[PDB]
Amino acid sequence: NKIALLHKEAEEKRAMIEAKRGEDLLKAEELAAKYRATGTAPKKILGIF
Repeated sequence: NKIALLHKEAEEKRAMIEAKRGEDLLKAEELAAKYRATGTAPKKILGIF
């Protein structure tokens, strides 16, 4: 049924968003890696800067 297909389309969007988020989280993992190994300004304190 099409609505279910579109509900799926919506959830594929979700999964696409969560793909971004899963990467964004990994970008924040990178941030965690960069910020941990600062080698930079306060770019690591209590958030990001």
